[PDB]
Amino acid sequence: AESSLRVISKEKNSITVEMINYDNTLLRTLVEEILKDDQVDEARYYIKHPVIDNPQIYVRVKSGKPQSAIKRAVRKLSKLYEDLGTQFQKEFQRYESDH
Amino acid sequence: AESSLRVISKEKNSITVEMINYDNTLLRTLVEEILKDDQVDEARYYIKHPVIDNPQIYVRVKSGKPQSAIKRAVRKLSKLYEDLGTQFQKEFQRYESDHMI
Amino acid sequence: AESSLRVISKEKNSITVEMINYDNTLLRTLVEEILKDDQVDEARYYIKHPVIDNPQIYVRVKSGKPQSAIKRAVRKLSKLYEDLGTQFQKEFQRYESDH
Amino acid sequence: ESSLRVISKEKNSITVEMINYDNTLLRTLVEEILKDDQVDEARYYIKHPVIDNPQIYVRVKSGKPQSAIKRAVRKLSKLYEDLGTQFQKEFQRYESDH
Repeated sequence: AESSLRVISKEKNSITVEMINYDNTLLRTLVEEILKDDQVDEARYYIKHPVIDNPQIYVRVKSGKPQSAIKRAVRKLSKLYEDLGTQFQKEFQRYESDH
Repeated sequence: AESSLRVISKEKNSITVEMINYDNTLLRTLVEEILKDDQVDEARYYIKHPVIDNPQIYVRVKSGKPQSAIKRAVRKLSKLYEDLGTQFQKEFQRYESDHMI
Repeated sequence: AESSLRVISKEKNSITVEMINYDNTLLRTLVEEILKDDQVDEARYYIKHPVIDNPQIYVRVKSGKPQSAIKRAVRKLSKLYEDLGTQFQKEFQRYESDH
Repeated sequence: ESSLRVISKEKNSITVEMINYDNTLLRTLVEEILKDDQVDEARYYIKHPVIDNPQIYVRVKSGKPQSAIKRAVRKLSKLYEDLGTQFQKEFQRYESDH
């Protein structure tokens, strides 16, 4: 049971993707990040069977494509932790250099 | 609004880092991740308690170096979000062209 | 000679103060800081004789007293450099502690 | 919130990374440090060269470079505090006898 995902539906300016075997915290952070986007009208999860099924993310946008709002968010999150890694590595280098 | 961090205390198997201008969600996620590490004794964030100028995180390890426990967690988190994007982008492309599982 | 200052006039929502023997960098920063205030309609200097006289600051406000806008700016600026001193002091003692 | 960090320190010199300050503050700081007769060089780097965050560099003829920075910061704190003293007094004086 690796993590996986699958588009379930795509309409007008909205998309729904089933998120399989993902961390709850990861999923909450994903939607929180999408909600920071001015171009997003809604982003939330839905589920048919809360304790049995995998959650599905639904994203609707006011401008552009929904897939892109997801991409913008994921890219921001990846970059934040990549940058965090650079910041820690440099600070640890400096602190140890000092000591 | 650029973020920054600074090691502000270092003892035997522990370290404290001041974290400035980060999203609170980042700090809690980071600590949640470090707590999954079997070499970690304690990991805490301090954001609203006690009264401090800027958030701090504190990590104490059973083994290895505390700065290493932080690094392991950051690198795991980077991979999680990177892999998430690899899975999405592949799926969007797959679906946009044609070829439901 | 000492720096000094004198109210020249005041009305309803405006004040004019003659600034004497102040460094022009200080005076520029003062007006820049006042201009950051959303309750300020105008803040600038005037002078009768550009190379002979001392500059006069004029401040007009939308709401409140004009003296208050000046106070708020000066207190921000004082606090900024006080805080900078604390930051440098702590950083220098950490850096040398490490070394 | 702003922050700073010493990132290099040589015999008579220091470099400090300065994060989320107003550029006016860095320029004012450097202008003040250059007034000090113990200072050999004082520079800010904001727009040039390409760096992630601004840096200041100070080299002294004598004393310690971190002392030159301290002297300037304390002088600046005093300048703005004294400006406030002079104002507030004057407003109170004026609102009284007008």
